[PDB]
Amino acid sequence: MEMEKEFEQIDKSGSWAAIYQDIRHEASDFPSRVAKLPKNKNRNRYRDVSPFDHSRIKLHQEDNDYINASLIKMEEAQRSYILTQGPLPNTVGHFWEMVWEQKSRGVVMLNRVMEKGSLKCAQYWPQKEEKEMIFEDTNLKLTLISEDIKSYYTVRQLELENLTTQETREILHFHYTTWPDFGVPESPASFLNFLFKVRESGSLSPEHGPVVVHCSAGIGRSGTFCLADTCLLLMDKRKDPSSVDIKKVLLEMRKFRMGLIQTADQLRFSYLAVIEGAKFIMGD
Ligand SMILES: Cc1c(C(=O)O)oc2ccccc12
Ligand SMILES: Cc1c(C(=O)O)oc2ccccc12
Repeated sequence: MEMEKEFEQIDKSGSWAAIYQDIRHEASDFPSRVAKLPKNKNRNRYRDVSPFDHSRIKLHQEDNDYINASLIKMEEAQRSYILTQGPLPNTVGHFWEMVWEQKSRGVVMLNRVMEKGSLKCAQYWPQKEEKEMIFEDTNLKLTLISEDIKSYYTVRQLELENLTTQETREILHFHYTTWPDFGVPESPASFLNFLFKVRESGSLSPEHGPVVVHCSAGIGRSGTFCLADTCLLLMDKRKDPSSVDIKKVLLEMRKFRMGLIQTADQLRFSYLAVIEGAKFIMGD
């Protein structure tokens, strides 16, 4: 496997930091003027993480259409993803407005609500069946239907009701609960098992709106998830699977959201995940 030989060449040479800085240097720079308007300051978790204007998701409202969220559209793979920050106390209603308006079937969460002793996102879904949540600013109701807790992830069934029309939809919440507070997982086995559970649900399929994927900033862990999924899909579709270039796929994804893959360790982990996942793509 050429990809694995390259991995072995970068590992033996210890050049992960050098490869990663080359990506940072060649990455796209597009305007984010709407993100930086004074009216939007309390809609951004991090001053240095903003959606580009050309790819941002617009809310269907005349007052203020802004959310920190990007559409990643992968033309050859025929997959789309929405990558967004962890919701803030004043954007939980906007978050669920976006899921409703974009016709999404799945939400993929890659962080815990508290990590490193600090809050990384709002508690934006209900924890008990009999205590539903109402978002008065966007006119939505959200109810917990069922919860399935596993060793490495939790899957939840949620009911989202548009209180304006009384239409309801089932949303699937896929919560990866074991990413370590520091660094990356030692093995990609649990992360690949999780990716395959999201796929098997239909949440990534073209009959639905794009999956919504978040972590705290929506660029690091979130970037790893979409990069691994698109690379493995391209390996399945191409006559020459050996031709899939993870660095070129990452730079294509960075045309749509800044900063995807935050560290050289996240870049090495993405290679390991694709290399191990291919071995099943090889029919094994
Ligand atoms: C990358 C790759 C190679 C190779 O590098 O030779 O062979 C494959 C078979 C299936 C899926 C991916 C691959
Ligand atoms: C998803 C769901 C709902 C709902 O969305 O209200 O009600 C159920 C009953 C059994 C199994 C699944 C469901």
